[PDB]
Formats: sequence, structure tokens, C-alpha cells
Amino acid sequence: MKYASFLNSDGSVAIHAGERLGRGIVTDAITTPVVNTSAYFFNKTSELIDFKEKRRASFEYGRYGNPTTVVLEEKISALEGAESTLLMASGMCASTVMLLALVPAGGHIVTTTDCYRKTRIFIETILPKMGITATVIDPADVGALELALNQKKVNLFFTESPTNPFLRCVDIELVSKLCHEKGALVCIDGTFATPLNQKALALGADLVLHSATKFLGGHNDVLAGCISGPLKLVSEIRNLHHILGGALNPNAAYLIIRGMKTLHLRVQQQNSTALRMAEILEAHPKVRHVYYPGLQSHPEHHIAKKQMTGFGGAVSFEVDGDLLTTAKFVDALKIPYIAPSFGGCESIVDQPAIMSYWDLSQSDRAKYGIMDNLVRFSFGVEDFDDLKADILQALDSI
Amino acid sequence: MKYASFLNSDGSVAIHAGERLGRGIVTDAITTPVVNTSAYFFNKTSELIDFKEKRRASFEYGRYGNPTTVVLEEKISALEGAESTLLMASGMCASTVMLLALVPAGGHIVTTTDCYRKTRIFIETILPKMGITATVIDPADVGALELALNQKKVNLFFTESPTNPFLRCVDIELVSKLCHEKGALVCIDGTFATPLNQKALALGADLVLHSATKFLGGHNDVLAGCISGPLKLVSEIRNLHHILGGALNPNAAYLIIRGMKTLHLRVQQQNSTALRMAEILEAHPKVRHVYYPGLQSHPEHHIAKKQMTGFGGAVSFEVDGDLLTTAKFVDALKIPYIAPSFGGCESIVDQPAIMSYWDLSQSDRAKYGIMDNLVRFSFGVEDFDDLKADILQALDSI
Amino acid sequence: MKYASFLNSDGSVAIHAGERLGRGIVTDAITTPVVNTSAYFFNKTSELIDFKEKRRASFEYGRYGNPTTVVLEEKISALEGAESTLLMASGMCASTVMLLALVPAGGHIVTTTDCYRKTRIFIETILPKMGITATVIDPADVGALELALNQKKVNLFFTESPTNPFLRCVDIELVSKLCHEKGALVCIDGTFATPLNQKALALGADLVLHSATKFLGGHNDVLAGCISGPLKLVSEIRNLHHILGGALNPNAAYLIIRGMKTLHLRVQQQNSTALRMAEILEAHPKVRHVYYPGLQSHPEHHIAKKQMTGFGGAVSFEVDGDLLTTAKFVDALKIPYIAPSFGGCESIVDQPAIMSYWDLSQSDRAKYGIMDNLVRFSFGVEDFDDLKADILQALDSI
Amino acid sequence: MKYASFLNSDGSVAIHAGERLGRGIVTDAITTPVVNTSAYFFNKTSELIDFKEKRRASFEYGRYGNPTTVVLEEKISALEGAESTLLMASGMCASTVMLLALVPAGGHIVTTTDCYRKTRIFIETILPKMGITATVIDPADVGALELALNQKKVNLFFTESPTNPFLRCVDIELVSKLCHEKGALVCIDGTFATPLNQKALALGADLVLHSATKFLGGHNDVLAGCISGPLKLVSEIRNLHHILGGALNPNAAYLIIRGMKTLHLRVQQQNSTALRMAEILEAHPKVRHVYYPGLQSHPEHHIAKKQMTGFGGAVSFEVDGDLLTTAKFVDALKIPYIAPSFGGCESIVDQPAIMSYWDLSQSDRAKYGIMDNLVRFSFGVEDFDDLKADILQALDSI
Ligand SMILES: *Cc1c(COP(=O)(O)O)cnc(C)c1O
Ligand SMILES: *Cc1c(COP(=O)(O)O)cnc(C)c1O
Ligand SMILES: *Cc1c(COP(=O)(O)O)cnc(C)c1O
Ligand SMILES: *Cc1c(COP(=O)(O)O)cnc(C)c1O
Repeated sequence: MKYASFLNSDGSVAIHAGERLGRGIVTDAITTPVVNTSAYFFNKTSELIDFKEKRRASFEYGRYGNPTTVVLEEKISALEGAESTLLMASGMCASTVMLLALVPAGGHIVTTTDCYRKTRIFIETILPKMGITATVIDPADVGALELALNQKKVNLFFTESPTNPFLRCVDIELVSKLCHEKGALVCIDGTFATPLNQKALALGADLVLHSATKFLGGHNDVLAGCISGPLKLVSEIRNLHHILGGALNPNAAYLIIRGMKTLHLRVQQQNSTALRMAEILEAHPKVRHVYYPGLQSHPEHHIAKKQMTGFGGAVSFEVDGDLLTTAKFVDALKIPYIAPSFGGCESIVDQPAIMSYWDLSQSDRAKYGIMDNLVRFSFGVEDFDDLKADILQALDSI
Repeated sequence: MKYASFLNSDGSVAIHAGERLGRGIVTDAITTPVVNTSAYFFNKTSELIDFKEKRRASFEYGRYGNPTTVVLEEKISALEGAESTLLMASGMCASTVMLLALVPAGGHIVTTTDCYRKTRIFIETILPKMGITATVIDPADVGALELALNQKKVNLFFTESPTNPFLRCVDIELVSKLCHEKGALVCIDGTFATPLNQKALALGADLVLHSATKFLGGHNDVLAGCISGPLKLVSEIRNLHHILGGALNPNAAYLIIRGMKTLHLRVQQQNSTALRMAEILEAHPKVRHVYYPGLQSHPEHHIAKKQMTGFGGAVSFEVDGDLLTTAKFVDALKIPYIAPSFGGCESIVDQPAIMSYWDLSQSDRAKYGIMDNLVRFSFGVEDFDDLKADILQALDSI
Repeated sequence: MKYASFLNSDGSVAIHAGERLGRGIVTDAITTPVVNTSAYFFNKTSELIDFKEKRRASFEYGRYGNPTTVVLEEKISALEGAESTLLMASGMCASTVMLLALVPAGGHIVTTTDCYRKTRIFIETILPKMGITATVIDPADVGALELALNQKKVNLFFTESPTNPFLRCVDIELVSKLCHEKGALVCIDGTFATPLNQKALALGADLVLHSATKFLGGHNDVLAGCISGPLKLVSEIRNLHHILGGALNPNAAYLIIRGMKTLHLRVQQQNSTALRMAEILEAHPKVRHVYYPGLQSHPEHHIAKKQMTGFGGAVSFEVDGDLLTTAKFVDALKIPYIAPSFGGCESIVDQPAIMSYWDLSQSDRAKYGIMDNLVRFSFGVEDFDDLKADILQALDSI
Repeated sequence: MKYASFLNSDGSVAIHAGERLGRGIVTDAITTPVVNTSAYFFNKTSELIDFKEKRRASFEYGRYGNPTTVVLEEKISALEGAESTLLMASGMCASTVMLLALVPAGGHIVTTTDCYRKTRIFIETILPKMGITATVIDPADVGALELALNQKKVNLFFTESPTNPFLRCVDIELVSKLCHEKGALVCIDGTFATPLNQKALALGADLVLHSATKFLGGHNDVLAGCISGPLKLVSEIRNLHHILGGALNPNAAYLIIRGMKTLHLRVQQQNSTALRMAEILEAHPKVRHVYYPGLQSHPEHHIAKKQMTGFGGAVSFEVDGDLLTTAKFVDALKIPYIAPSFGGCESIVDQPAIMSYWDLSQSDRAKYGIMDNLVRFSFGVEDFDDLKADILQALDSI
């Protein structure tokens, strides 16, 4: 292992990890300096060779590293207790480069039916070009996973947990055991969880990736990807990264480094407001169903308590109406923004049906759980009383 | 007033005030855009005249305003419930331009003996050049204040509350009543308080100013000044501001706007860690004395209790030793940085005697409460446990 | 197409294109605002649907667009006279996404032996998984391009011009004609040229791509990729871009927008110095050979003369000596930095043999023109004399 | 002394001064890092004392210095060949703090009738409060300067050169001689000149100040002040600066440092385009008069030519018409923005009468040379022919 022996809490680590004990870019400043350079120089050809023969250290070129960015790399690696972390231009950049680098051509992949749409698309339209075939199972169906592990020769099992938008959870520890038994790799996307509500690496997953665009940055003002794990693995991705070059700008790395100084304070507040609002809603006449790993209704709520310490700040529920009525509800809200993304100080609402499946036919949408009813609420950091009042006032107009 | 009728808590306000309902710089973005421009253009001379005849609105020149900065102006004005707010390059810039604009040549000023040093210096070396004579009383001595208000024709009473470094408090409501009776103006520097722990304006003060470099920004990465109050008054300062031009850079205004999205979460935490640690220290056999409005041993813990809701994140205490021993203690700490300033996520420690009065003789230092013993601790946002352990471990080396 | 009818010079265009006539993000500011947002909101579900049915415009999510970035997109599109431009995280990101989006699986690609190493690697190790196969010819050998354009069906001919590090040039017009005859696509990497020294699009190329990390940004403080061309084509890449998500940060987009305000002034000076010094060196005894399209000795000086108004700021030459001696020369220089990259105000020197092929055996290096002799000089914007003096003084130590 | 012995041109200096040989903030990066911190920490009380006893170096607090800012301080000091330079929040901030720090209470000041308005106001409404009396002479009237230098005791002679908006010049060398004879101090505002077109320090002036908001930054996206001169003098201002705290933000310091990498390339084009267009304008039947030091009709063209290598990028001329007609002209232009400020890549036009004296009566305006006729043109860096075409086309509508 860990950063500091005098830092035993994730909050204290999220703050000082990668900085308090030293930075690499020496300063007597309190904060990390933003280094805007596209290249690094050498004093003499002699030293350039040293570095080339691994006798000296240097990023050499901007596509291969940056001082103000490694800090953020070491900081996250600490939280996840990972051996090494790789930062990218975005979440989709992290998932994509990782799949291309770890799954061989032709090899098999296994994921749930709740896989992030964009990623599903990439897995079903691009990856096949290399013979890579897959198996889409149910988040819960471990039997399915078990079997696929035997007929086909699975290369990697990829899944998020919680899941979007129904927040389905996966038993990281159990799933990790099965896969490794048959040699498969396990990668968990803890975007909704956060490295504070769960330690996918600790539970057995080989790699844990995030979309820092959400909770990590937490201020809805920057995109970024995340992938932590063992050097041996993460460095294989880092290589293909140096070729595809989806590098992260130092200014972005800083906005995140800064945003993580209050990761704990933020996540804590979201967790409450979330849980608390869940119950209120689930017990509302105008709310048909409510999805939240905290509720007892949740199918894997037993897994949520056994592997998570918090249940997140995202809550999905179905209003008692139709596309139009549900819409009237979200239009009635006054604090959240009707927009995509989640995890930031500002609250956000959206109808997954209209916001991300409008391109499909009502039958094709429902073909995968998405209903005109479904509403996805990302609870901000505003006052619980202010929020709740707003949600209720809105449900009344329905 | 109130920004929004659906926003009743300071936390929700600190977040959406000046943005949620509209910005002036129209966007469909969630955040405020950083506008890096030194000048604003007009479409045709016709429109330039309109503006000149107050028929159109424009900042015209950068020294007179900026889109990404008014947001922060309107945001703070909301929290303080002020009619208008003016942002500057720094805290000292705010105090200084205000004194120069509101106190006439020859006029009289009244402040406590605990007045911020730099400001005391400005009041005792610069202001006299303009005939401005001053009276220095004790923060508590309300009698002296009442006499000055009677002998001389006081122009303005300026004081911070809490005070530095002993955190002395002033009865804003009482003091405000006396002054206004004799026509004096009252300006309170709520830097240590924060617009969350108290409402200087509500209690009667005419103007409340802050040093956003501390708690408002909260990330130890930007300097800024603050002055909120009624238009009639704050606009008089704004004018002199356009001539002295200590403008605030848009990039600074944004780093603060961002920093204020978690003001409540941060202050709240800082309020605990402080009060609690204040109690442990008070009961420690190695700590000679402890200053904190939250404690009962505080001279004005009774005034602080009635006019404030929280007690700040700063705690001053005297170790049981001398310059050298006290130093050994701070050198023993492992989490805080030995440095100036306070109010940010990172904890900071300093010995006011060495850090700000080393230029004076031991006799001149003690001539105003500063002892080689005194330690000033700005509690970060790290875990209370990690913090408590560190402070104790250090006190043991003594 | 032309941006403005009142702007007839590339210099005036590089400056006002995408801004002077309007921005989309309305302001009375002179410059483009940096919009730091990860998502864009909608006023009511109604408007969200409009947008979804192409009745309204919005970027929706940050991975799909940004106000402060389109400006830079429209600005470059103007310079190249392109129908549309796409900006990415880096040069390698631009090349890579384009290849993956335009060349089908099993398809065929054709490029020169002077192809950018990293890109060659991607073409020889990654692309093959998709069944894609390539044909590597000589920059000059047009007969080969002709044969290859026949024996096997070519999907796209990709080449840079000038080339690195020998600056070989390709007859864009001729080459474009042959390919299109056999239905192949033509993509030219004008990195070294700049949209000012040549118009690959005008000469017939379908797509022209750049690495804005070099000349476009011109200050060695930001990475970025570029791809301009017809909507029909560039939009196909833009799509795969929204999945692979190697988005460009708004802060980067601005640093480049800003850097292009002096693109013309910079390229001009770099152009003169390059040429003149090119000449001086060629006559210098200690200098063996000199590569520069400007010189009369350049194999394709006629094509350079024919399709370029400028010859760039990069000059490659071989010192009279060996790895060690050549090194002693570059170590003797005092103004340039020994480092990778080029195109910025600061001059830079490097020995391609040590800096990018050290991983290969002397025999494998020479196996492709790279010699321990070869030096690559990127002329800055410093004064011509200061530079000449320095280069001569250094050549004397040899 | 000078910066580097291998850098003999102002262009090479503007680029590498304060960086090429070292920065203080150690890096292997090519550019200067932006250090966003409000405080600097110490390793142990021991070292804090060292620093306090001038045995160690540190900025201590942000109001007292910053790493990314000193670079810009050392860079400008090099250009002006000054002993030390102080950077502020704006030009007005630099002028103001300097006057308050150098002119004693009751002291006497001497300046021209063409003094920057804002500054004149400060000198005529604030300074008198401390009894600082002033003498306003004609830029040319040296006899008056000799008399005032002999009647009342002059403390400092302050003037800009060229002047605004008529660009009047002052013989720095002669004026410097007279003042120093009578002990007066000489401060020259070279804003319009630039440290490239003249060396006020070399000509004898004690202090030379600039408004980096104009030419130095050159991109119309940042405000900043400047004051260079001998340590003994500049440090006296730096002190009062630490109290009034109108500090410069590191992000601003960087935008300027970056903007100065092409100071020479930009000033060159502005120098030409200006001069040339001045002639063409004076030869036009619709232009009543033209002010430019480079013209032969300029009252001090003989002094300009003698102490200047360029004449600036600003040109003021009077159209043959009235407020309304002149307006119709500027409204007809298509490239420049109708706005305040000057010195940047984008061209700007304005009518000093409407833009800065509209508050006065026609009689009061004319009371000081400002006519409804007067137009002030700040030539950008756009192409000369695009600029000339536009100006002519507009003059035709008149
Ligand atoms: C948002 C999200 C992503 C995409 O991350 P970007 O930063 O937008 O690329 C991937 N996975 C999950 C589960 C997400 O919620
Ligand atoms: C820090 C502080 C100031 C000074 O503010 P700056 O931002 O440093 O100028 C003024 N008053 C108090 C009470 C402070 O704590
Ligand atoms: C530098 C360069 C690239 C790579 O661009 P990045 O911005 O480093 O990814 C590609 N092609 C050429 C010809 C280059 O010179
Ligand atoms: C613009 C200008 C100033 C004012 O500088 P700011 O940066 O606007 O405060 C002072 N003097 C002259 C001569 C100017 O041209």
C-alpha cells in the first residue's frame, strides 16, 4: 502493498496517494503541476542511450507518458490495490483497447445481456472481423457461464457490476473462480460501484476498469478511461495503447486528480441519498418497480451486501404510465438535467428508451428490458431534502 | 430573493446557484465555459452606443467583467444572500480595494488587535497617508467600540470573525447595531466561518468579505478575493476596482466554481474532525491550551453558539514546550504539510511564530499573543481516524 | 467553398476560419470558449426526441462532439478546402481509426517502405488479424504502384509526403489518378508539408491527415490527430470514432486553435531557415549528404517544386563520421533539444538510429536506410543566424 | 550581462530566455509546467527557519511568487535587459501599484496630456488624497518639463511612448537626462512599442512598464501588467505588491509565455502592415489625417526613427466625415472586430470618441484632441492584401 502506512482509509488515500510521499516531478508545491509538453529532451546522446538500454527513465514522447498523468495512475492503483493502472482518453477507449490487446483473433469472449450498448456493438460488429466469437449470458446465470467455459475455450469474461441500467450484480469471487479454473481471464467494469464501494481486484477479478468520466472525476467536466491490474497484464494493453494513441491530456488528468480529492465525501453522500430515495420510491403508488442493489427486491441484493460496502448513487425505476406519461414526469423535475452520463455533483435524469434505444423498434427495445417506463436517476450531491421534495412534486403531476 | 424556490439548502445552492436557471453565456453544457478573452466586440457602432447609453449590456473590456466570472459572483451572492458580489485577484486585494474605496481621506477606522497582519500593516502604513486615522480595540471589548463610536466619527468597523489565529468571535448583531446607530459601516471577514457556518449579512453586517483562496476554492490551487453586500455599496468598490484592475482570471473563477460544488460536503466534514479533535487535544497532558469557538473553554463560545452553526476547520493549540519542542511535534506529523494557508482537502500545520512573526523579536511577538508554543492546524478532509492517529503519534515524540 | 469571400489568404483563414463569421457557441468574446463538459442537456423530453429524429442539433455526449472543438474542425477544413474534418487524441489515433474504418477485413493495403514506423507496425501486426494484407513499395516506384494496383485489388493507398526522415515526395496527382482508375482510395499524410505548403485534397487525394502535434499546434505542448476529406468518407471514420472513443479534450482543441493563429508566420520562417541552412550544410565539407525537397539534388525536387509552395522546416543530413562522431556533433549543438517530435517554435535534433531503431541490429537498421550517420533537424523559429552559428560551431568540434 | 551567449537575437531570446538554460522547476519537458498551488510546503521546521533567515529559497505563499510565473519574469527581463521584472494582474495594476509605491505622499508627478485616461483619472482623483500633486505637459514640450523640473520638486516623470491614440513619441534619452539631473525618476510605458521596437531601459529610462494584455500575450485572451528595471527599484514595488496582492494566475502566466514564442514573428508583420497601410491611408482622398511615428508627417518621426527599429502595429487616422459617417466606415469593415484593446493576431477597430469618451460632452471631448472623426486601427496578423482590400472597400462606402 500500500501507499502509506499512516494512511489507512480510502478517503485519505484518494487524497494523498501518488503525491504526499513524492511525485517524480519534484516541487515544494502542494498540488501536482500540469505538464503541457509533447516531448521530453535528453542532455546528451549518452543519456539517451542509457534510457534506451533501460539504464535511465523517461517518457520520451507524449504518447508514451506524462508526469502530471502518472500521478493519477499511481493514485488509482492505490485505491484499487492494483499493481499498475493505465489511463486513456475515455471509458470506451479503455474497454476497446483492452479487448483488442487481450483477446486473440478467433478467440472466444463471454459477457452478459446487460453489457453497455456501445461495447456490445463493438463486440458484435468489429471483433468478429478477427474471428473473435462470443457468448452473451444473463448477469445472474452462472450456470450459463459454467457451461460456456467448457464447450468453447473462453479467453476472457467481461462484465460490469453493478450493471446498466438495472444494476444487476455479479459474484466477482465465484465467477472469478470458475473462469480461472478453465484459464479464462476476468475483467470487471466497476464504473457504477467505484473503487470505494468494492474491490473487484480483491474479490479475484484480473482486471478492473472504470469510466473516470463519471464518479472518479465527479464534476461532469471531463472524459477518461481506467484500467487497473497486474503489470504483466496492464502493460500488454499499455503497448497497444502506444500505437492506437488514445492518450489523455494532462489538463484532463489534473481535473480528475482534483476531483478525486473529494471522492469519498461525494460517494458517501450519493450512497445515502440513493438508498434513502430508493425506499421512498419503491413505496410510492405511482412507481411500479425500483432497481437498486440496496433494496431487498434486488435479485442479487444478497451479493451486494456480501461484496459491496455501498450501493451507488444510481437508481432506476419504472413510473406507472407510458412513454408520454413517464416523460411528463421527468419534464416535471426541476433540479436534475435531462442528459446522458452520471456520477457528478449535478443530478441527471434520462429515459434509456429515448436516450439510447430510440433507434430501435418498440419491440426490439423491449426485446432487451428497456421500456418507455424505465427512468434512470443519477443522484447528485445536492441536499437530500431538496431532491426528494422535487421528485415527489414531480410524481404528483403524473 | 432566493435563487431557486426549489433549492432550500445551502448545499443545493452552492451547486446550482448562478447556473441551473441560466448563465448569460448560453449553452446546453452542464458546466460553465471558461471564456479566455481580453475584450468583447460589438456588431455595429449603433449597438456600441446603445450599450454606452445603458440600452444594451456588455463587459466591453476584460478589466470590467467576464462571463465565466459573473457566474461565480452570482453563486456567492446567493449563499450570502447578498445583493451583489465582487471577485478579485486575492483576499488582500478585496480588503485593500474596499478600504481605499469606502474610507475617505481623513476618516476614522476601527478594528481589533487580532486583525490580519498584512491588513494591519496596510491600515497603519498606507492608509495614514490619506489622513485615515484608526482605533484598535479588543475583539471582545464592546465598550471600547461604543466609546470610539462616540468620540471620533467612525467611518467603518472592520473585523474578521472568527479571528486569526485565536479564532476570537464578534457579536455581529450587537456590533452592527451600535455602529449603525452612530452611522458607522460594518464589514465582516468570514474567511474562517464560510458562508455556510454563518450569515454575516443576515446578522446585520453591511458587507461580508472572504479570501476564496481558502475554503471556497478548497483545493489549495488558486487565490481569490470576495466581497458581497448591497449594490449601492459593492458597486462603489467595483468602480475603484476597474481602475486599480486586480481582475480575476477566468481560469481561476472556474477552479473556484468547481471547488464550490462540494463546499458543503467539505465544510461539514471539516467541522467534525475539528470539534472532535479539539476535544481530544484539550484533554491531552501535553497540550497547554486549545482555541476553538466550538469548545466550552472559549471566551465567546456563547456568541459563537448563537450566531454560527458550525465552528470551522481551523484549530489552534499550545503544545507543552518551547519553540524547539513544539517544532519537534509538527516535524513529527506525517499527513499535513508544513505550510501557510488553510481550508483545503490537504491538511496543513504551521507555527505562527516562525511562519509569520519571525521578523519580530520574541518580546515583540509575545507583545501580541504569538508564542513559540502556538500551533495552527487546518484540518483537511482526510479520514478522522488517520488524522487522530497521526497527531497522537507525534505528540508522543515530544 | 471558401470560408469568407473577404478572406483570400491562408494566413487570414487560419486565423478567422471557424470563428469570424460565427461559432455556434454564441459570444461577444474575440476568442473561442473552452467548454469543459462531459454531457449536454435538453430542456424537455420533447426536444430530446426532436434531436433524436434529426429535427434538432446537439452533441448529446462528450464522446460525440464539443463546441470548442468543432471550431478547430471547421478551421482546418477551411485550410484544406475539405468537406469535413475529424479531430482525435493524436496522429496515431487518426491513422489507426481511419485504417480500421475504411479497409475491410481480408482487404488489401498499399504503402511505401518509408511509412511511419509505428504505423508500419500496426499495419504488419494488428491489421493481419482482420485478414488484411499490404503491399510495400518505394515512394518513387510508380510502376510498382501500377502493378500492385492490378495483380491484387487495392482498397487504399496510404502514404505521407514529404516522407520521414528522408522527406521523399509522391506525385499526389499522378498517384491519385492511377488508384482511382482501379477504384483504390488515396490518403496522404501531409504532416511535414502542412496545409499551407500543399493541398493534397486539391491534387486529387481523397483524404489528407495530419498529426497536429507538430506544426499545426506548433508549440510542442499538445498532441492531436487530423483527418479531412469529404463528408461521405470522413463520417464513416467519425462513426468508428464514437465507439473507440479517442476523443480530444477541449483544452487541447483550444491550445491548437490558438497555435494556428500564427501558423502562416511560423511555417514561413521555418520554411526559409530550413532551405537556406539546407544549402549551407550541403556545401559544408563535414556534411556528407543532405535531404530536403527544396534542394536541387532531391530525387523528387521537381515534384516538390511542382506541388509545394514550401518545402517544410525539417532537414535530414548525414555527418561525415560514425554513430559516435555524429553524436559528438548533436551533443555540441546549444539551441535545439535532443528529443523526438518536430514542428514547434523550439528547435529539435535527433539521431533516428538511436531514437527510433536502437531496438534493431545495425544490419536491420541499415536494412532500411537508417544509418548511425543520419541526423534529423527540425528547425525552430529562432533567428536564422543564432541557429547557423550554432550548427557551424558544432560541426567544427567534429 | 545577457541570458545566453549563443542567443544574440531578440527572437531567439523571446523564445528561450528563462527556460533553455534551466527553470528552477526541474523537468525534462520542453515547455514550462503550470503550477496551480496557493501554498508551498517545507520538509521540516528547520528548513522553514533557514528560508526565513535567507539561507533557503521559497515562494512560501502564492501571493509572493510562483514557479511558472518567474520564468515569464526572467524572460521579459532578458528582452528589456532589465535587472528584474514584476508581473501583475493587469496593466492598470502595474501602473497603479508603481505610482503608489514610488511617489511619496505630498510628492510631485509629471506626465503628458496624452496620458492613458484611466491612469489620468487615478492620478487626478486618488493620488491627491495623499497630497500627491501633478504637472501635465505636452508630449513634445520639453521646455515645460525643464521648468516643472525646476519649480516644484519632481519625484517621477511618467509617460508612455508611443502615446495613445495619437502615438506621440518622447525622446527617452533626452528626457531621461533632464530628470536625473534634478533627481527625478523616469518611467516609460512601452506598451505600443514592445520590447522589440525599442529599449527604454537602454535609452536611459529607470523603469519600463507594459500591459502584456496587448502585444506580449498577443492573442486577445489574457490580461497582465509588466514592470522591469533595477532590483533596487522594482523590489520596492514588489513589496507593496505583496500587500495589495493583485497577483497573476499561473494559467495566465503560461498563456503569455506561450504567446511570446512568436512575439518577433508577430511584431514584424504588424510593423510592416501598419506602416505600409499608413501611407496608403494618408494618400487617400477620404482620410483627413493619419497618425503614425513611421510616417514623415509625424511631429516626432525624427525621434521615432532615432530610437526605434519599428513603429508598431497601431495606426490612428481621421476619416473625412462626422460621428455618423466615420461610424458608417468602421461598420463597413469586415475583418476587424469593433472592440477595445489591441496588439493581437485578430485586427480591431474602434472610435475613441464613442468607445472611451462618450461620457464627456462633445466640447469636453474635443477639449483633448478626441474627435468623432478619429478612428484607431490595430492591425492584426492577417494577410496585408486581405486587410488593405477591406479598408479600401470600406472607405468607398463613405
Ligand atoms: C459511461 C460508461 C462507459 C463509457 O465511458 P466513456 O467515458 O463515456 O467512454 C462504459 N461503461 C459503463 C458501464 C458506463 O456507465
Ligand atoms: C488568508 C486570509 C486573508 C488573505 O487572503 P489572500 O487570498 O491570501 O489574499 C485575509 N484574511 C484572513 C482572515 C485570512 O485567513
Ligand atoms: C509524428 C508523426 C505521426 C504520429 O503522430 P502523433 O501525434 O505522435 O500520434 C504520424 N505520421 C508522421 C508522418 C509523423 O511525423
Ligand atoms: C491597454 C493599456 C493600459 C492598460 O492595461 P490593462 O492590461 O488594460 O490594465 C495601460 N497603458 C497603455 C498605454 C495601454 O495601451
